[PDB]
Order: sequence, then C-alpha cells, then structure tokens
Amino acid sequence: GSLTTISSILSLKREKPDNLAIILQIDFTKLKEEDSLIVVYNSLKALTIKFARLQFCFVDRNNYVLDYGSVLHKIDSLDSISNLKSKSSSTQFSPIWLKNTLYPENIHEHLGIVAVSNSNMEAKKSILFQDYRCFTSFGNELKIKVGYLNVDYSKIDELVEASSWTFVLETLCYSFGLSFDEHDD
Repeated sequence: GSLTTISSILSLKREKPDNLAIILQIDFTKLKEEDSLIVVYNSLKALTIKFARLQFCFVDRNNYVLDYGSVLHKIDSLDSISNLKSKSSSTQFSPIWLKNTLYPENIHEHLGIVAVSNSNMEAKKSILFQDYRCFTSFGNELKIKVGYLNVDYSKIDELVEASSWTFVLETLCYSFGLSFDEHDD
C-alpha cells in the first residue's frame, strides 16, 4: 500500500543512486482514464532534471519489449507514451536482456532499478517475477505492483503494492524533490 510504497522509495533514495533505470509494464486495458499515461510521461520528464542519463524500458502485458533506452533520447512528447499501445514486438523482456542491451560493456555506477507493473500476476509474463540478478555490480531494486492483489505472492521477495500509477510515480518524483510544474530552479 501507500505506506510501504513510500518507505520502499525512501529506501532507494537513501542509497543515493547515480542513475535510475525505470522499467514499466503496462496493460493498457486496465487504464480507466487518461491520467495514468500522462503521469508516466510527466514523471519520466521530471526525473531527468536529476538524472540526465535516466534509462527506461516499456514492456507490454505479455512481456514484450516496446521501447527502451535514454529518456532524454526517446521520450519526446506524450505521444511517445500513448503510441506504445500499438507497438509490435517479438522481443521478450528479461533483466539480463536489459543489462546486456543498456550496458554491453557492464555497469560502472550505482544504478537504482525501479520495476513497476499493473499487469496480471502470471509468473511468465509479469516483470515482477523476474530475476534482477545481473544488476549486481561490486562496485536498490524496487518491485511495485499497481492494483491491489487478493492473492499472496512470495516467488517474489519484497513485492510492494500500490493503488495507482499516479501514487507510485508522484511518490517517486516528489521523494527526489521534483514536480511537474515545469519551473526552472
């Protein structure tokens, strides 16, 4: 719920990551209004104020990668988000796939991983069941389910549940002292 979402995010913030990778799995049919996609856009933009090298990956409800890479590079407008509803893909997502794709020469900073999904809790399709294993770098790994569950899952360790995309993403951005007002300071 709200309490654990907040404390989980505060834990990540505490670790002072040099950068974040945001992995968002969206079942578009569960979206009852336009606010969730808009908050996804606004949040990704806001986070780049702090993290210029912000990375992202969008995944569909069947675990296909829709787009990924640098937020500054690909997240041009709201359309960049809304267009993914119609994006075809034959590439299955996995954390190792993502690490190999984003970091072919390995990771060299403290990277915070934020995985958020609103799709059905099916082990083979939900990004929340996957092993974020490879983001070990010696040389901050958060898994959040949007939409409360009446089923107990634990092959997932510290799964976190939240009421909406808005709550999760507002909590994430605000914990870093960001907002969507587009004021420069």
